[PDB]
Amino acid sequence: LQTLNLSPEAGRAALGFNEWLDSNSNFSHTDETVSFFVDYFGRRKDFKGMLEIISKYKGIAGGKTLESAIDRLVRAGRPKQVTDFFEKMENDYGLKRDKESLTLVVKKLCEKGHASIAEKMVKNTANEIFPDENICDLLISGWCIAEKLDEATRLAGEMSRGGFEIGTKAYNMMLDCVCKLCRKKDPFKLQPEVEKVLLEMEFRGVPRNTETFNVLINNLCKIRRTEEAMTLFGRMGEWGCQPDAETYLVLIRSLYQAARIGEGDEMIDKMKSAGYGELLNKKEYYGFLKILCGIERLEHAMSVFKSMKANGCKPGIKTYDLLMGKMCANNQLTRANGLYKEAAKKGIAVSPKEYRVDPRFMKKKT
RNA sequence: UCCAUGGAUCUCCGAUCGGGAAACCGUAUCCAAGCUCCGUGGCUAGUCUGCGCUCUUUGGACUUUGAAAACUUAGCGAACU
Repeated sequence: LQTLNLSPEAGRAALGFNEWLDSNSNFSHTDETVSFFVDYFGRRKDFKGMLEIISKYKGIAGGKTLESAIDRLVRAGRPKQVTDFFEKMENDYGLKRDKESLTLVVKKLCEKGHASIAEKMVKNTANEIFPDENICDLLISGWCIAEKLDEATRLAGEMSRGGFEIGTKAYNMMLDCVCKLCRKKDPFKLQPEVEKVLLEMEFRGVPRNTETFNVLINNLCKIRRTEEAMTLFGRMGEWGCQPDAETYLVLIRSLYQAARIGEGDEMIDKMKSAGYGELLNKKEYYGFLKILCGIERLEHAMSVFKSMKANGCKPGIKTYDLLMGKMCANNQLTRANGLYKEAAKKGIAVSPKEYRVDPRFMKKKT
């Protein structure tokens, strides 16, 4: 589209000529597509040209444009200039220095970790905009992204020193950072911290909603501790929770990784029989086929492969351009072509690529 | 219990990676190709699409050292008597 014409403008004079034909002739710039222009600059890194076009148009309709522009400035990574452009946002009127603009830049910066600049700007302009409970919760998430758990706990003990109070999402973020640092500095230092953060939820009365169980399982699967995780998914009953896409996919994983093919199958079907799995993925099948193609488990691989065929979904070439590849890397004892008969000739509909499968693993097992 | 076969573990010096006051004290690389793991870039988010790491294990080539009684064949070569 016009966006894929802007992309081959690997050059700013190109955008000069094209914007001349757009605003003055094509009448497209006469729209928020100023957003797409300044974002072209925001990936060109030339936020100077970004502000050039901002100053050019300068019509007061740049809501989406200015919020995407700050999204640029934060990913292109200059928070100092980002706050500068907040003041410039006042002076440019495309936004309003209001609760909504502020509570949007908060989520613009809370996805990278620049909570220092963010907190300074919010705790200065909360002389005109105090009530920002969105920001109130989000700063904990931003500082969790920055992982500076001292600054996390300081935001906590300070929000306690105000009209604000701590919430479930805050404790989820805190536990995210806690278990991340635990499993990435000492695994056995993870064991006590989970309670040392859940009891916080408890004394705040916080409900341990299924997001928290997502947190537990997702920070227990990277640690090859999945028996505790499966048993937690069992005990999902006590608190007013239930499964989710996260939990079911991640408990199919890390149940494969630990030689539990049987329960793996069972729990795929339990995902579907809980009903959230009306779309597992076009990809997850290939994923935990990479799993059990890594561990030399092609037998149960073809097993779950007929299972996904009976699910019906069509595995793209993605599976086939590597399955016989694994079957023929499976040649320290060579079962290669006796199952080449089963999947290389097959793939009837994409038969040229299905035969193409041969020279690749042949070039690996020359 | 027990026999035979074949498998499991199998501490140390002698010693042979370095030190050593014998039985004790210190410690892999390079390169391919493997899922996991951990951030990185993509902004074009498209199997959302791709890079580069690690600990490890395989499987190689680098990475490397062996002893005895008499017998034999040699090199030396004596005095007592």
